[PDB]
Amino acid sequence: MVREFLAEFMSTYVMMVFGLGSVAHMVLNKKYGSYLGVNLGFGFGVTMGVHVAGRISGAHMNAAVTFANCALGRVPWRKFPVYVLGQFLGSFLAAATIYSLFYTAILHFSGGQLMVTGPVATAGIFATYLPDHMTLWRGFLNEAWLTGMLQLCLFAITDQENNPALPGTEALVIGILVVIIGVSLGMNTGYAINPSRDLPPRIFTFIAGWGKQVFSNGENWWWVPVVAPLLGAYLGGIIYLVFIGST
Amino acid sequence: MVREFLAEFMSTYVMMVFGLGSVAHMVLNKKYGSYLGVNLGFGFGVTMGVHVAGRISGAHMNAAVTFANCALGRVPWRKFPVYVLGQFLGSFLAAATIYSLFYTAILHFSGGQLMVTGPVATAGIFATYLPDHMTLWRGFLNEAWLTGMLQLCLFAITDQENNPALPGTEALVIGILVVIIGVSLGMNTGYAINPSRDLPPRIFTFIAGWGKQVFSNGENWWWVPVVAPLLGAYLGGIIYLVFIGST
Amino acid sequence: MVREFLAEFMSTYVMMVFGLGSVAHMVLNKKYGSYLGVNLGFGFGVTMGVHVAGRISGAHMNAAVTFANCALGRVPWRKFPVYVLGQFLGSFLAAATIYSLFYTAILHFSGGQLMVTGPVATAGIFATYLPDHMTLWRGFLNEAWLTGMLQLCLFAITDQENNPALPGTEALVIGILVVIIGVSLGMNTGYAINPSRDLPPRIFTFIAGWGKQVFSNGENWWWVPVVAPLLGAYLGGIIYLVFIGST
Amino acid sequence: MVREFLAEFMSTYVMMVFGLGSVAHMVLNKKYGSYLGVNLGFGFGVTMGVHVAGRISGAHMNAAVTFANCALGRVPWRKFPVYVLGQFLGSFLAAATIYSLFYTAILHFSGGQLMVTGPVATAGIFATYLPDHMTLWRGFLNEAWLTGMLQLCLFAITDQENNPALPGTEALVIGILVVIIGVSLGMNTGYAINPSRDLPPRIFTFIAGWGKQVFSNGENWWWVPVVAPLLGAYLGGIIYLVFIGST
Repeated sequence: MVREFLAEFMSTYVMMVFGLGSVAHMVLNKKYGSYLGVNLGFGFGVTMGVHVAGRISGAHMNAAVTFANCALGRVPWRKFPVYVLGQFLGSFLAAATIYSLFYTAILHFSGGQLMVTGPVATAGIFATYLPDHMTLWRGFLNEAWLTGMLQLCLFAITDQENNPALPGTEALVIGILVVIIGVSLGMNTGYAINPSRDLPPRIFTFIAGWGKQVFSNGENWWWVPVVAPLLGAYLGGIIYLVFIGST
Repeated sequence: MVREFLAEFMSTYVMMVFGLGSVAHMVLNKKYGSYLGVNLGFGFGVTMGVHVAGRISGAHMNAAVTFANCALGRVPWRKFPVYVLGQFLGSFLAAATIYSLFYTAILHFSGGQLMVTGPVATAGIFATYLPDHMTLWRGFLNEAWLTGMLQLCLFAITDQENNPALPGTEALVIGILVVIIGVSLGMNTGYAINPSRDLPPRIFTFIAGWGKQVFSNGENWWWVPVVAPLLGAYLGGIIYLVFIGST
Repeated sequence: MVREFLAEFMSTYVMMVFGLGSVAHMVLNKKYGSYLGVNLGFGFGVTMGVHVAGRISGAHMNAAVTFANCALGRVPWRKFPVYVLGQFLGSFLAAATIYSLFYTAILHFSGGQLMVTGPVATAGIFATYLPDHMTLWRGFLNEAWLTGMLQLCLFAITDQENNPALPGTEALVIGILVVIIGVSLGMNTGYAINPSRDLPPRIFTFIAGWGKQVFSNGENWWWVPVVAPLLGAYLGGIIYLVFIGST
Repeated sequence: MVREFLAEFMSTYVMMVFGLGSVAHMVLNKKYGSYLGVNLGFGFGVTMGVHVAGRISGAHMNAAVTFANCALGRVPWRKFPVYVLGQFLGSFLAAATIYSLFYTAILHFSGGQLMVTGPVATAGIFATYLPDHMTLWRGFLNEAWLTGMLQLCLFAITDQENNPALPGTEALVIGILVVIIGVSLGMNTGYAINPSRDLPPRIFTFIAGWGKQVFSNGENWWWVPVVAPLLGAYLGGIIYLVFIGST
């Protein structure tokens, strides 16, 4: 199963470099970054990852997507740890890549202080953090529902028995899906919708010196992007299957 | 006819979550929302709905589109109430979904006051409201003409006997059409162009506590996005058919 | 030849409604309009026009494109007046459509004064005007070169003997071409690149009451978007053919 | 080998006119230019170049892409000088084209002073310059890694034995790749990722009167966009091949 491991590693790495890089732009310089830039970077970063691993492993790049596909009987459970290990390694090294490419920008921006959110936050470049208007319950609800939207539309785009994207263009349409999840639903939680996108870079910032607060901030927010997308992806996939089965 | 009902429900729900979510971004935070974001959210939200229901029901997601297709002899009139019921239910629940996902943002933004438009409007997240420079007559004219543009281009994109989008890519091109209706024509009325997009979320805000003024504002504006698109879609479809019939 | 006349009329009308509408947004409200919006509106407005008329007339929507295709021996010269008449009529009525849809916005913006450019310009919604940093010679050079870029890339996108866009997707790629002509080259002259886009709406503003200065402004700028694109399109097409002929 | 020379010349010229034009917009007028505009201009400028030369020469438009393809045994080394000469000539003349089209804008902006970066920089319209927060080592690291990302994703998009873009749409997907390299990774060095994009326009500005400092600025930055992309493209291609070979 090293084939799927390496494909999930390579695709998740590529996707996360584009994703985290666009967030670094938005955080570090308003002249060269924006929330739309983040929407595009993660969105079409997913497109590139699909071209890398789509026909080798499926290019899940997302532990919740793998969980839903295994729990729904489309991928054997033995592949779940292989996929998630590949995703976690690729996303961790993507975080390390962005940190090194943007090192001087991060240091010039923060005055040398790796801040989680003081005068100048930088931990948010790598992982999601609850805005202060949000509660942890409503953050859980958002991450679950948004990952449900992801899984349902992922199925619709690739369902060969319904109305899929023309073969050879699914990577583009999937990318657009991730773009508008950010455009339409992302301001409330940073639309992590992906345990592999959120936890490995958070672990990196802890190792890189941002401190214990990358976990405890937002009322121990760190575990929600791990658990809520798992439930959301499964529920979104269930809803699509019940929908198609009824049609 | 439950097949088409469920497909219209699911596609309209998906489209409207992406649509209303992007408007919530634009209203509630200028850092994470913009009018272009709204153009993209509704536009490619339509793309996802087409993938859901396109080959089951046609993915009308729009009572005026269904009305024009029935009035032009392409869908039997018996399906009209089934389609519209599905669209209204999906769009109503999409409004309820956005309200719950953005609940704390709406409350933090408005100070707890569900305002239609006072110091901080929020009713406009869900339904269209006439800008003060507009008259109701010119608002009717806009909604009719814009829905006519929608129906004519919808026909052109999907006309297998003319120059359609390559099969398997129509969802993308249709989405782009809805993007630029917003980009080019949307500032005058909020380009409702869709009774199912406008009335069900307006009814939701009335039930949610925004009050009677969601209907009476803009000189009883509420009925125009219901009636004007019906006429516009029919006229736009008639013009395309007369155009092709003459060629 | 009424087939091609009606197709050029309908496609040019559709393209110009999307085009002029996006410029009206940019002029009249900075919250709902931008230069990128104009790039997208004209660009994907062209996409919709290609779906309307692409397989009936070729969807030239542009007198310079028709001139280059006739002068290069691809369309008989007898069709040239038929195409241009259709384009001029469609674009004129598109100008009339935008004026009526945006009438109250234009009146609220200008205080009731149809200004060419005083305190609040509105004539620029419909036709191009030289920025004050520009000379008429360099404006001629821009319109010629930009229309040359258009014609050369149009040929490359549709050349079945080279590397064309996949059939059924050319409308999208052509639209993107028009998007980036605006993004990359449009600030110097408004990238008219199209006599049918520029002169008919200029004539409309003269009839609508903007006055004689729609022609005499910019050192009699009005004739350059008519003549310079004709030369540019022909030269750009010649360069592509010499390029392919040499390969 | 004049076939490939002329194709590389024409495609690089087209790509660089769109690319440099969008940067001129961003530098010279904030109303009509933006960093996203630059991302789109270079990105879909690449799309047009691929349509020009994709099936004649491969539309490398990039000396590092040609170097990696020759060093990886996909193009004979005898074609390397032919490709690079064509790219350098096309990009040089594109710089000359932008300078002449934007001449009055450059003169009005700078007050007549061709400045590299004083009160009003304009040399950055044509070539990349290190931001002051950057070191030359980290600039080398960025240009190498970003060109590696380019080459790896280029291979993935066009790999007929893996999961490529549908034939006839690769130009679009490749363009999107170049868009998001700018969106996600471009603020640190201007993502030159291309010796043919950087050195010929830099040489033009030296000849045009910007002075010796176009080379010596940024601690002799000029050579890094020449050497670092060569190494990065080769390494990115090696990584993809080792990835696929292992799968």
